[PDB]
Amino acid sequence: GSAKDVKFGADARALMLQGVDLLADAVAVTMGPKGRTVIIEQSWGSPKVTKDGVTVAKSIDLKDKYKNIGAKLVQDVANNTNEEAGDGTTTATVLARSIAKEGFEKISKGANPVEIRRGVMLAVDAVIAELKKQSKPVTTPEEIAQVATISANGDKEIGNIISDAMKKVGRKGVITVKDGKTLNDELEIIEGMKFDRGYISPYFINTSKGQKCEFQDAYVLLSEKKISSIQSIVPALEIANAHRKPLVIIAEDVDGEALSTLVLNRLKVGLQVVAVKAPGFGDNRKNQLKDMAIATGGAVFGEEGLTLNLEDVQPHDLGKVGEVIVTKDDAMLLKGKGDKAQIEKRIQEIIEQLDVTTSEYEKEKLNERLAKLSDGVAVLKVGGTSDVEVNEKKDRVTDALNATRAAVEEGIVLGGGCALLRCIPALDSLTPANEDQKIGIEIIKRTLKIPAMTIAKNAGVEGSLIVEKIMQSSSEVGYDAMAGDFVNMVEKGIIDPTKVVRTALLDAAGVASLLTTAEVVVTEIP
Amino acid sequence: GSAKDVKFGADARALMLQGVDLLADAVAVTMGPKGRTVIIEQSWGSPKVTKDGVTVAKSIDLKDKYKNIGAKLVQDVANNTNEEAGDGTTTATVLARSIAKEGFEKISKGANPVEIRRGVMLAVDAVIAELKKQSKPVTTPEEIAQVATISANGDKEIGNIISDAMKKVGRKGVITVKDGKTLNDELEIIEGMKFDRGYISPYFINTSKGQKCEFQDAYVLLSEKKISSIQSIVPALEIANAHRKPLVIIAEDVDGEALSTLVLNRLKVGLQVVAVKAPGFGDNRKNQLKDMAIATGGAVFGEEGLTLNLEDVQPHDLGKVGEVIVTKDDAMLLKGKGDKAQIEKRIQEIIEQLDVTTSEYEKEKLNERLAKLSDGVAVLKVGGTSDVEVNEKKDRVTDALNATRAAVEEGIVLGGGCALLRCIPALDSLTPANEDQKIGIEIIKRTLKIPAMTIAKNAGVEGSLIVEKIMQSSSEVGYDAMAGDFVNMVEKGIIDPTKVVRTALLDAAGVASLLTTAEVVVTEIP
Amino acid sequence: GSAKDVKFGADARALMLQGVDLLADAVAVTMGPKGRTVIIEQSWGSPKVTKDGVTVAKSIDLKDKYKNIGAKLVQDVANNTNEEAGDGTTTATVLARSIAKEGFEKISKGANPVEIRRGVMLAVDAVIAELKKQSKPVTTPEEIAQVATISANGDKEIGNIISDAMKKVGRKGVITVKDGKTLNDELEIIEGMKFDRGYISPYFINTSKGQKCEFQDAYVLLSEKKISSIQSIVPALEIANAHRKPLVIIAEDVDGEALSTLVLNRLKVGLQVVAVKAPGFGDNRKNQLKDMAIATGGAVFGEEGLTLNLEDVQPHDLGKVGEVIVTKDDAMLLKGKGDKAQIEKRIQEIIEQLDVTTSEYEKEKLNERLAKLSDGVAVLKVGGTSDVEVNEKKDRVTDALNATRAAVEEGIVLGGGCALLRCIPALDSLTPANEDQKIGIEIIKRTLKIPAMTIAKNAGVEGSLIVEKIMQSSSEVGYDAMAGDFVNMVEKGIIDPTKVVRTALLDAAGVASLLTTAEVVVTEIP
Ligand SMILES: Nc1ncnc2c1ncn2[C@@H]1O[C@H](COP(=O)(O)OP(=O)(O)O)[C@@H](O)[C@H]1O
Ligand SMILES: Nc1ncnc2c1ncn2[C@@H]1O[C@H](COP(=O)(O)OP(=O)(O)O)[C@@H](O)[C@H]1O
Ligand SMILES: Nc1ncnc2c1ncn2[C@@H]1O[C@H](COP(=O)(O)OP(=O)(O)O)[C@@H](O)[C@H]1O
Ligand SMILES: [Mg+2]
Ligand SMILES: [Mg+2]
Ligand SMILES: [Mg+2]
Repeated sequence: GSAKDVKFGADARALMLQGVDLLADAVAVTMGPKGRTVIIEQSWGSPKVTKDGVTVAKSIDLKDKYKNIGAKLVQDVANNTNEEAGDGTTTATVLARSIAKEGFEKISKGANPVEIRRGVMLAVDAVIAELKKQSKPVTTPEEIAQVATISANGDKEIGNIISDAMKKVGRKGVITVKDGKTLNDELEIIEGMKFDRGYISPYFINTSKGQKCEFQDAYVLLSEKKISSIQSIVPALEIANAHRKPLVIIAEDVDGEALSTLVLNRLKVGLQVVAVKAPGFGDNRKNQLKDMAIATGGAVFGEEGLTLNLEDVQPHDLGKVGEVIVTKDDAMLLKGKGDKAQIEKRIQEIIEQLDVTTSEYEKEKLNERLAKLSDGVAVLKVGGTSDVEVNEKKDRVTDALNATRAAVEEGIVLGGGCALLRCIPALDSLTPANEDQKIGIEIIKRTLKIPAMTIAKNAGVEGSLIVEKIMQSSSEVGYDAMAGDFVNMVEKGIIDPTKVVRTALLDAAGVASLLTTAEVVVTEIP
Repeated sequence: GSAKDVKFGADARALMLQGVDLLADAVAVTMGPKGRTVIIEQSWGSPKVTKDGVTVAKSIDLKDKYKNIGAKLVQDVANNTNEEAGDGTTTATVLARSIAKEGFEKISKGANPVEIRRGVMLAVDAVIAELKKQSKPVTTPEEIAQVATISANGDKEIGNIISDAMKKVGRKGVITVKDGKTLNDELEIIEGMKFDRGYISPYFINTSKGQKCEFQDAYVLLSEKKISSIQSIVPALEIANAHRKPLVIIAEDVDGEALSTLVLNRLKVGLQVVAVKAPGFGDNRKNQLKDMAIATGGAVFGEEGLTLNLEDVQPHDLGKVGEVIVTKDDAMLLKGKGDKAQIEKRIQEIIEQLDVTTSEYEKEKLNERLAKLSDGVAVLKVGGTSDVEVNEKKDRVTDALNATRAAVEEGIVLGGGCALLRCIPALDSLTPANEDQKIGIEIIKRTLKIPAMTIAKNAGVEGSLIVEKIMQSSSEVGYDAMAGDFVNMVEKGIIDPTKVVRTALLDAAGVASLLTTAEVVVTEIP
Repeated sequence: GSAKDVKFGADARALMLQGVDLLADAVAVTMGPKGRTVIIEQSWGSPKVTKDGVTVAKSIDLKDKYKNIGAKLVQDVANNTNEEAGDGTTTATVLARSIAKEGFEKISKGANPVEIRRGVMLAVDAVIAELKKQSKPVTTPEEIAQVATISANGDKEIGNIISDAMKKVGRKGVITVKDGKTLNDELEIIEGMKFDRGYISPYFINTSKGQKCEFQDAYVLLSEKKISSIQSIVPALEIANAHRKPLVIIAEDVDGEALSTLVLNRLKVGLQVVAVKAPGFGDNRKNQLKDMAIATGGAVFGEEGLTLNLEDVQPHDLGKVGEVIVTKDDAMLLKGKGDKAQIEKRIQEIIEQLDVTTSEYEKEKLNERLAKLSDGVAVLKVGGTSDVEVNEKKDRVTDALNATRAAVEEGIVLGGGCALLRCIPALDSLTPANEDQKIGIEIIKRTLKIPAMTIAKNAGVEGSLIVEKIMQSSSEVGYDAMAGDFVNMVEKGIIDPTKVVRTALLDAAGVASLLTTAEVVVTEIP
């Protein structure tokens, strides 16, 4: 209904590129360990002085509609990189601006956007392949500490606490980060579990910050079979309502009818309940549900042998947990105080079954169940002096933990933009179909130098000469910005996960192609 | 009572054509499988990046009143093409603009708009005749999948689910699409019925999105005869009100008084009851109501042998259904739970009557009742992560259903704009009355290369040479845009319903004539 | 969401420097004993005539965003100097402007900001080393009076009261400053204690002026162990809310659970409670809690001998104090009227144990234990003629207290600006790495005479010749400005703590580097 202003072709692409140029100029100065300083004017108090690319990026909002939406496009892409891999906002932004500007200048000469995009994406796939083949896995906790410290903007405390948590629980363990009311960060191992199923309907989310649902002292309903009837879930809801506690139900599949009833009941004020799918696809589902029932304390409803009907639900027949955190893909049941003697008996039964037989596939499940029932949940409470400080530190710790998980899962590569510099040689092997694909290959190859050049420039040195030396030098040493010398990157501690570099290059190429190939831009009149 | 600005003749037609030019220029870049990108500025969040022409068209609102109303004219015509055949908004828009601009240029030279319109519609009707001539009837489910997948803008999931639904239920079966709470689309066959009658009065509509009326757990009053007395419908409404369920009545004809009473009680807060014309007119009217009474459950009021008066209405004699969704022309009664033993007995009676005699006109009715009581209603539940996403997905799959129906109702025809490229030869057999009808026929034959040229242009190639090759080549191969090569069109699966092309050409010609012949344009003073 | 203006490099640093120049010019005139006069327009009464630089600084807000944020940066840095040392807002401001202007003029010639900052930091470190090298401690109450009078801008009465309070209590004793209704400042010694542990959660703060929590007639709960259960803190809270009196609890560590419960109880209107950590690291903690229990009157809950479970708390079993002041690192319990006979018995026991054996590390602790109970809190009640001039005078007395504590903590140096003048020979021994670090050394050595020059200029004389005479003169005399002659600076009275000079130089150098090395400045559009 609102009157629009419509711009076509390069007329709109130029303005969008101006917006992305302002964004990338603002966020480029903050890149590296020697990142420059940005002062953001606060409308209520003292100005905010930061060297963080995420804050600088989320800070700017342009007045021009076209510039603002180009900046918003690149900015949301960088946010996606940050939220997916824990790092890469500034790198994705500088790569995106490089690719977009080079593509715009090549297209304005009269080239084909589609062929250039094809060449750019073939180059990107080659680079990602080489960067994956050059990755190395983490083998020692010191590498975990290095990765966490780099991902936390050089914060040694965050790296140390994350490495300690991964030492206590495991590299593939369960670590969570909540707020703390004290003045120093504290590491706590508490009893809890986490399994690879998320909420069926995204309508129970209590918290909009991280697409989570947080509950305190929530009842656990277990039903290994489908809900028999409405008169079988209604008594459980009545019991939960009368017992002043929320409900967390886990079953096979609650999609069509009971899910609709729960969603419509969610609209009621004061009614809280979530649904999660059962963890496994066979005997693992049954034994994991038995483990959860033992750890929570209660009874299992719907068993083939016991034939316990959901209609005859009792307060003592449901599980109990302290804190519930359910996400889109994973669900966390925290502080489940069940029968300790029963938990010990179940542990004894599991360890007795461990030394019975091995099949190379079910023994992995048995070891996993032992780990879930034995290894606690690492909680990293974040302390500070005010709400803003605890929030910012919580975000930094969460992002560092995400980047550490990414390093564990895939591996690590040389930091400081050196990983993308060792990916240049493989662009010689590939051959383009036409001249525009070769133009895209050139665009990408003059782009992998941008992160290292930016980091060196922020260090104060003339980054062109440094990257020339880096390319001339061997494949194990690179340029350090803290010390200002070419050092062996791998053991100096300057390493980042393969995932962040992959995601940054992919996101940058995607948004740059979108910026250089968008034909019509529709904006509301100012 | 508000001051108007009035413009006359070409002075207003020029401005309206400027508006339609901006609309068609913005929506023309998103045409084909290779369609360019429109960045639509959202006022509250990130910009909306889309390649879908219906969204681009919905986005555009001009500031100039005359340009805006020209854009709105072509926009609503394209919307009617969409809502009538589920596909053809961008083609209708580009042909609209082509014909309108060509006729405007031929009329500014001093031609007669009436003679040009006559020639244009002569040409259009010839093209529609040849396009009916070249249609082919779908004969295999893979063609249904191809049609659904094209009509869904290349979504393979929509094509696959629609083909599975039309394999489970049938090509001319009952398929409905409803929202869903889960994260994936699930196909479900649910017991229901649908007949070819719609609500009598368009005042009971609960849903404004689609001229529909949705109910849950509704009563079904049946009276094969007419309502004898008002004291014969007041007790039924009293029972409905006291039994907390919305009545749904089906009589012969309710127009004069009972319908007026129902409409005046509709304005009461919380009163819900709809009337539906009796389904049949002969013996089918006599037996389909028995079928519905057996399905829902209860008794039939007004029989010629049972004399069951409507005054003695009882809660055990009315029908029951789960969902009632009635449209202007058709009505669906979903989840009618009745005596399954009675339904089995009715099916046994029908299959016994099947092998009794054959009349070549009543066997069809027998098999139709067999299918209505046997083939369940396919419901395609649509799930996602946000109300806007589930609404977009619902609209896309609904349009794909409409286009598949349009394909299985009249046939298919070569896609990619080649359908309108093999209708050009027909324009040489006709002969105009005067020179201006020849002018209009030239306009139309020039307009018939515009869809193929637009698709090729969006693919990155020079569409004129491609359409020259298509007209020089044989009558079975056309130009692909995903693979960028001349390929036999029918085998790969580039086919669209002949109805969408027919409707697009008719709609485009109508709005173009209305734009090049309107003489006075009255607009509110800004 | 707010649109921003983003400025880069010198095109922003220049405007920020203009802001800091306006701020420093306005606050520089008020520097010294002979400080000039500033009239500040009061928008409700008569203008405010002041010679005090903190009011002038806090009085200045520029209309331009970039200038205002440069001014605000230097303002907050000067405020930090004033709030962590009690004196040095104007000296820090003038040094900061000097360093920033000189760095800006050297960088605009083409220098490297990183290297200039490195030279500046090495120069500042050398200067601070020599400042620590030339500091002398306080040896008589006369010097306490001198430093208090200088830190109160010449007020002989503030110096006198602070010196008398330090004579009565001690140079390392508890002195506090509250408001009062009389017309003349009065000194009172009252019973109370203070220990080096502050609050655990910064959410109980009733006072927002000085991050304090102020209570009147508050109950004291003691527990030298972890809270047994919620079923033992609930009765405590019930007792506290039944006897119409707040609670002050001291424990071992209340961070995770009970702290969260006290914070959520802090969110209800009518509930007040604070928590403090245990005072000691061993036997000192136990005996200090014993002393506090005797001084407050009641019982100790949680001993290994008495085993007084926290589930049997009674009103006679809790301690009582008059006024409670809790800060971030310190806690004060004031007017705790316990059993005077029990306090005398405790004092007799302590003085009897003070003659058994000494160990050179626990006799000190015994002295401290006796002093906590024996030395009374010195409260300096401030009063006058209205509400605003009691806040003003209380701020002045508090800042003078802070500077006297800084003097009795590290030492004193030659006032007037000669302290920074005697540190000039330091900068002749250090050697720079390159020419830009020599530029930084020159900047700092030229900056080291700005305060003396400013004080002399405000006196009425050409300060360049005065500082030349001071540098040519012996290392014990310097220019007086209340007399106008070069006098022996040490026995005349003109001395300031080394901590104010050190903090001012650090703060000036830090904000000046920030100002001359900030690359991007983001402000909202006006
Ligand atoms: N000591 C160091 N020397 C060189 N490069 C470093 C050093 N520490 C971190 N880096 C590099 O800094 C880059 C990330 O920093 P920054 O740009 O602030 O964050 P982001 O990952 O959001 O872009 C990484 O590429 C990393 O390799
Ligand atoms: N692979 C393909 N090659 C060539 N044309 C295609 C292909 N897929 C779809 N098309 C054509 O695209 C046209 C429809 O696309 P589009 O313009 O987005 O929708 P609309 O039907 O609303 O105009 C149809 O004419 C169809 O024939
Ligand atoms: N009689 C005096 N002669 C010379 N200098 C003095 C005298 N009294 C105070 N000063 C100097 O004045 C300076 C502090 O005054 P002022 O600038 O008003 O406060 P601030 O410490 O906030 O800058 C100190 O450096 C001190 O040495
Ligand atoms: Mg980072
Ligand atoms: Mg389509
Ligand atoms: Mg002072």
